Amino acid sequence: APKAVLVGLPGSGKSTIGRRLAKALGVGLLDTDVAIEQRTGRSIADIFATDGEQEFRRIEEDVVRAALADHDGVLSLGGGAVTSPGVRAALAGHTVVYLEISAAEGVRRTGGAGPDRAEKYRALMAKRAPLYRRVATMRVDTNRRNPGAVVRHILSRLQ
Repeated sequence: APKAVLVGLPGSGKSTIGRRLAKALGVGLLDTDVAIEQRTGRSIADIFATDGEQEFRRIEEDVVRAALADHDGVLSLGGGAVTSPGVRAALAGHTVVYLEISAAEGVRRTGGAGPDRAEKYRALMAKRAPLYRRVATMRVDTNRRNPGAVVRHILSRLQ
């Protein structure tokens, strides 16, 4: 079981925090999006473009479940993993850290008719945030905090 399973959208600092948190615990960091390519030997764009989203999600759920069982460090979940009922079920009982950020603050930490970039990012956060809240055992705000301060915060909550 991972020491901590990290969830959050782009702009939340998941990557740095994940790296620093793992180092802080003297454990390893496993990112499922990366693990999906090691597994399949095919990029995410290729698994999607070739096999479709439903196949991609099947592969992702399988990679997550295996990670939840074989990885004992820090596990960083791909943003859409929680949209899978089976992934949400697999996370039951685990330590899940939601690196929470506001839609506006995420926009700021990203970037450079129909909807514009920010409107699209906003709509996605609205659909995902409720789900991150549902599986989280710990919600850590990263709207102002620096990576290092968020890590010290997580550590103070770890078993």
